[PDB]
Amino acid sequence: DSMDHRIERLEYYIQLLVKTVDMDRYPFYALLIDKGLSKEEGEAVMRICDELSEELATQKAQGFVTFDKLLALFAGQLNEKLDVHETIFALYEQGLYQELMEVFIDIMKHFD
Amino acid sequence: DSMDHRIERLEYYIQLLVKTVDMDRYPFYALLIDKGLSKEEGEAVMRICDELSEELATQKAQGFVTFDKLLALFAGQLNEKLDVHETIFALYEQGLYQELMEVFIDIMKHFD
Amino acid sequence: MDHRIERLEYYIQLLVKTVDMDRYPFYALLIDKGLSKEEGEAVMRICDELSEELATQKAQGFVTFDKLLALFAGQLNEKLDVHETIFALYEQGLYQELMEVFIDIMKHFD
Ligand code: NA
Ligand code: NA
Ligand code: NA
Ligand SMILES: [Zn+2]
Ligand SMILES: [Zn+2]
Ligand SMILES: [Zn+2]
Repeated sequence: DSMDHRIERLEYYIQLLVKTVDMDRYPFYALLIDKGLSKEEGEAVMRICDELSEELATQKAQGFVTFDKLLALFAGQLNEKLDVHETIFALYEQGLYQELMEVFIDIMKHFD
Repeated sequence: DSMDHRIERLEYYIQLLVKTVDMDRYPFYALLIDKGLSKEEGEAVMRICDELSEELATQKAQGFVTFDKLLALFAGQLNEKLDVHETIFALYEQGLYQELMEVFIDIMKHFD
Repeated sequence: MDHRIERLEYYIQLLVKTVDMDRYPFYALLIDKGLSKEEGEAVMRICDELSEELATQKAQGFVTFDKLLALFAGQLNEKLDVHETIFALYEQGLYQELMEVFIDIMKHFD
């Protein structure tokens, strides 16, 4: 009964605390919480980044120098609660998947 | 059943995390959590600030230059769990309701 | 109700990763290792008592306190590493006197 009220308060406090996160350091984690992704969803985003980063390294080893298709695949599978640009810049700023993010930022720069 | 224990743990963790908040940037959010205010209570505080800020803007437009009574109204309706001085300084430091807070801080300097 | 709690547990896991480790490594440690409130409090109580024992022995003229670290390692929650906990407590500014004595002892024996 009141266990629900305890949980609501905790939910309110997380909403307050995420507002105190240094956005220059952990914007991606702030994004996950702010957009309400579950653990499964958050992990699914990372797996997409893992696989596309691994595909990028593989293609580079094979002599590929353009990887525009990787961004389209990313955009096509990324959780719809998230914005592509916003997620990429957040991952980038938090220091995650650097190689892949720099490639995505480069591609967006060419087409935006 | 055992859902109580997992919640108790989360409550402990929020208590630890609020202690890690940069008090020069988010003292007001820290105060809400530290004093145990519910979401409804936190929002009620913001609503008082909204209305007194709007009353202040309205009185300034009408030519008033003193607004001492706004602090008495604030102090009389502010949630009992909070200290007037502490709340005002917290709101001020976090950058919220600047106009109203500066007026409140001025009034307090004249009467404290 | 279970799913809401699970999400909060995930968010706490995310938030603890945003903690400034130069300022609150000990609190980050408690959360990261999953200690309950009672466990967290029990750690502080061990530090309280050994800090008090240290102040007491200093007053009596003792100048070596190696045994205090052994007592600490012997009672400290098994979920925590001794070195890691001491450095986290030290860096967060807690039990300064006791931690400096522990760090000194470790330097002599590590
Ligand atoms: Na799709
Ligand atoms: Na009243
Ligand atoms: Na033991
Ligand atoms: Zn893989
Ligand atoms: Zn209004
Ligand atoms: Zn004692």
